[PDB]
Amino acid sequence: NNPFYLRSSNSFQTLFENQNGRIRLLQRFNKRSPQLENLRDYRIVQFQSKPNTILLPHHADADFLLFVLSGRAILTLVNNDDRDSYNLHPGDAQRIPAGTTYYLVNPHDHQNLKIIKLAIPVNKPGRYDDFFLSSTQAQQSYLQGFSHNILETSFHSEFEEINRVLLGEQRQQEGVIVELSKEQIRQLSRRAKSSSRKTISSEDEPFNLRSRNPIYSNNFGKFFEITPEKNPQLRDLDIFLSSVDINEGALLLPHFNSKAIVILVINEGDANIELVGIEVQRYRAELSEDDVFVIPAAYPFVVNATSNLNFLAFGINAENNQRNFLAGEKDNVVRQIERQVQELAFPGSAQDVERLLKKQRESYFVDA
Amino acid sequence: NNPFYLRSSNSFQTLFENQNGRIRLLQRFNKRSPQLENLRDYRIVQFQSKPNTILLPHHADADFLLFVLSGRAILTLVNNDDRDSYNLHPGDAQRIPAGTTYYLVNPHDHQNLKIIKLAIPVNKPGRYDDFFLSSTQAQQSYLQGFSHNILETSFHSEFEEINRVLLGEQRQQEGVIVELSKEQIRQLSRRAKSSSRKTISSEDEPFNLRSRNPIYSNNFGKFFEITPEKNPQLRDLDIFLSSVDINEGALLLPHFNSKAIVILVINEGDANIELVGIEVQRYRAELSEDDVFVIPAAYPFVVNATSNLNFLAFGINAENNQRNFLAGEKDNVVRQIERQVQELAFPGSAQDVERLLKKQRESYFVDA
Amino acid sequence: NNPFYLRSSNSFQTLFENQNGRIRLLQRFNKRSPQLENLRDYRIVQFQSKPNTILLPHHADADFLLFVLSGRAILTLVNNDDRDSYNLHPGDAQRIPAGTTYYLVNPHDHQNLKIIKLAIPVNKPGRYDDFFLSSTQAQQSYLQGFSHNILETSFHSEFEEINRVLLGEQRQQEGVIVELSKEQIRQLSRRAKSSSRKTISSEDEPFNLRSRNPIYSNNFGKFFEITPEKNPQLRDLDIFLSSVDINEGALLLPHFNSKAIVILVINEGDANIELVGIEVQRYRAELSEDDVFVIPAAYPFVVNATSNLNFLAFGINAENNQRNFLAGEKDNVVRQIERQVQELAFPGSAQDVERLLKKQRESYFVDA
Repeated sequence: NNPFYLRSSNSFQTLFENQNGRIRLLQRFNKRSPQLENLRDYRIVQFQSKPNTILLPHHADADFLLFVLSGRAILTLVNNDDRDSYNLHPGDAQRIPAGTTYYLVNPHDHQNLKIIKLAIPVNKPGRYDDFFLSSTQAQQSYLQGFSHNILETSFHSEFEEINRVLLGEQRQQEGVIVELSKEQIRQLSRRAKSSSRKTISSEDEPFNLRSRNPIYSNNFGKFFEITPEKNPQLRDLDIFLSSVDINEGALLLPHFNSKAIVILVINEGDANIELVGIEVQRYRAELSEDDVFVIPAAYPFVVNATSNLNFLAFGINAENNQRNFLAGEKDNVVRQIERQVQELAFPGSAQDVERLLKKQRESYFVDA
Repeated sequence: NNPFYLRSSNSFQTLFENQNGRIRLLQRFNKRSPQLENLRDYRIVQFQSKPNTILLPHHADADFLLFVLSGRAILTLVNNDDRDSYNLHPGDAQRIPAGTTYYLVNPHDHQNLKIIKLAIPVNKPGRYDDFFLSSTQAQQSYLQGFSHNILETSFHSEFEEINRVLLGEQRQQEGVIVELSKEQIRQLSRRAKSSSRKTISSEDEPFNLRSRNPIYSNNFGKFFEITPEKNPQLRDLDIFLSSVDINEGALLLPHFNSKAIVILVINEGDANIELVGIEVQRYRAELSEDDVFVIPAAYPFVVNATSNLNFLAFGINAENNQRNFLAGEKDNVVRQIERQVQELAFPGSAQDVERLLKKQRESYFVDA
Repeated sequence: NNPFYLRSSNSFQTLFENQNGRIRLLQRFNKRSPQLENLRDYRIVQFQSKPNTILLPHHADADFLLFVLSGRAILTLVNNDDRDSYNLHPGDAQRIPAGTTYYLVNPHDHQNLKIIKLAIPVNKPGRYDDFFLSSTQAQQSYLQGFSHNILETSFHSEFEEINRVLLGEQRQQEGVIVELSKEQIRQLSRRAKSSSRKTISSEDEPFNLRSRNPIYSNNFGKFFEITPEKNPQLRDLDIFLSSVDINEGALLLPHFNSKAIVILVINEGDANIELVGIEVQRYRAELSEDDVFVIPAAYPFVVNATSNLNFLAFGINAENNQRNFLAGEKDNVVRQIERQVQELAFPGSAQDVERLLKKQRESYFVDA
């Protein structure tokens, strides 16, 4: 039983779901195993919506860091005196600060919109609520919290009028994800500023993870990553971003993280994973699509692509985190040790260990 | 039963009280409702003093942010090698860094001194202690912690000597708040550097919340605020101050704070308040003088002044916090959504909705 | 039963020990009393090794701040692409980023290597694990966590050849501290950069606490101290390091810390200690070598040196903390209070109190 493994059939809680989309919310990282207690302030949210759809405007008491896996979106954040629309593409990411009102459109005509966002609540540690402004068959708008009298006074209106317009106590929609006119979307999209190479380091607009050269890349996979060093949005959240692709039958050589807690999310494919932790203990698990395997800090682990494989990883506590490899040539730790220490470390000869390490000649991704 | 409402009668605990005033300590915010587990690191104190009294020198294991609600005071801070007296007036605010020995004088003849301070204990979370230097009838000087021999050694004297002067085991005051000589207050009161417009941004001297123009003001009320943006002393604790007048039968329009948890204390007047959380849930509560009400971030709330009303707000987690309103002209989100989305959100012609919003022609403070 | 006092003969727990030394791990600070809750994220590690010994390579999911109390060590950090050896002398401090893999060497022929290190665990709060690369009769190597297929696929070899070289399932050493050839230590000592007066403020190499002038130093004692202000490394951990010495029969004049929580580890000699908390409460404790006494912030406390003494102190919550002294000429707070308040503070004439406080002519360390 692998505590660092969250399947998908039956921890994701569906927050809303209709014929137009669904929003699921991963279970608390510490409700699973107290071993994950330093993640108690984090959640995973998965949003899927149909082509030509919107998410009705709303805010939450939590930062968000969202990542576009596939499809195309329009993320519009509304403020007290401004509005900002951003044209997200696959591999784009952006930060929705806490308390900001916003809506999500899927401007595509056939493709789906699969987004995953990392919630960081503000009031209750690892719990947060969703304030929908709109009054839908599926949710009351938070304006209906206020008394008639307050409402009449606040809006300068008889109740029958504010009710008949904003609330409606059928005239209202079915769900918080509704469908859009082509004509509508045609308007909504023509003022969305979009991700560019110039945004790698902007505290506002979205930056693309895969825009840059992958840190690691060879015939067996590619390792894209963005870190608080290069991105102010990720400096404040102090988290690192990385999305990495593995050719079926390759794998990511064993490695550990100096100081980062990593939340990987399986985007596509199948994969086997092996985590070790303390006389050592094997933490293996067989991950499929939409699964989540968390990898504590400084724990060595390996990723075996049992199919063509792409996943997203969130790196908690990522200021100056370093990746260390035990196999392969470049970034190998077990090959920087002084020889005499190598001798002393294992049962073998300085030259005998110098021989076994030099064997496997590739680095980062190697083939099964 | 509003877990965000702290009835002054049964939420305060007197700490030292007598003929010359009293000190009371608000209860832990988390012990009330676990919904407030992010304020567990904070406490509220009310210090009230009769005219021409002093608070005997002492210190705490908590950073203090004191706000003077009413009266005049001479705050003095004794360091290891320096002393710094300050002249506080109503509205003045200053920060007593933890473990700083300090005494409070009330130089007024007829007027009291009503202060309120936010406490951030350093040793236990939410719990702090007071180390009174004085040997009193209500408290032992903490020097009376040391054995006779260490004390003899430390001061270079006999014990009968050092007890007869500093401890006294009838010669010693009844409380930690004792009356003063005019001649004393004459002398104490002539070196206390006083607040001014050149102090809004000092690490050291206190700053006035109201020496600057409010951020909102109309005939029905005023909204004074200082943030970590303009203050170093606030930047550090990462808190905003705000002090707002609402005429009777006016109200603060329905709004929510993006990421700031607000601890508001009713200074003067009566008010009704309304909070919404999640199908929505009304959280009304009828505030009176000295009451406390807490408003989690991104929670919409409204404050209805049922008699001339002024209150004080401490905004916890206020780096880059935005106020959003839901009613009135200026700073209304609901009125910044793309219209076509307004069509989709409420059961009301985007035209029929543009009409309702525009109706209330005022902003921030409107009239019941 | 002083909760702030952790007796060494029964508050340590041994993690590894053999004929080549032993590693102890202090018990959890709050496990003892909830009163120390604010340290819960910290631990004390003690290490000591025979002459001519190496601590086999490992890493831990925790930052370490080690201090060389006594001996000469060669500290070698091994990165993915770099390697960094440091020649540590007594008084040298240096910081091991979590998940850094590193090995310790004791190059002396007769002397030891007594090192203590403060531990800040990443994943679980207050709990960490040592991941040892090395296949030893004591512990498995974490590469034995993985499974044969993955191990085979990783190194590009069969299993027998990888188990005969790195693991060995007789041929392997006995414990995680093994002895060295002189030839070995000789080669291995070739590039260990050593501390210097030009390291007092380097973010990398180790800095000596005593290489500067102390803050306090008369004929009865010395107070070496370094704050986050002067060291980038102590800044990131927000800590102060202070090595102080007290002659037999002198003491540290009673005093309290403004906002730092102090973890003092008794290094050499005996000492009587006394603490005061809250009606006051005496917390006296008779420390011996290797004991640990923790001092809540703004708790006044005196240290009596019953034999020739020296202790290391950790200053948690260090940024801008202030030592306030209750007796003595210099840094005495009680001698700063206005005279008229002094008159009002204690039962004694302003001149009768001015008199007692001028007696002790000396400052900080007096004689008993």
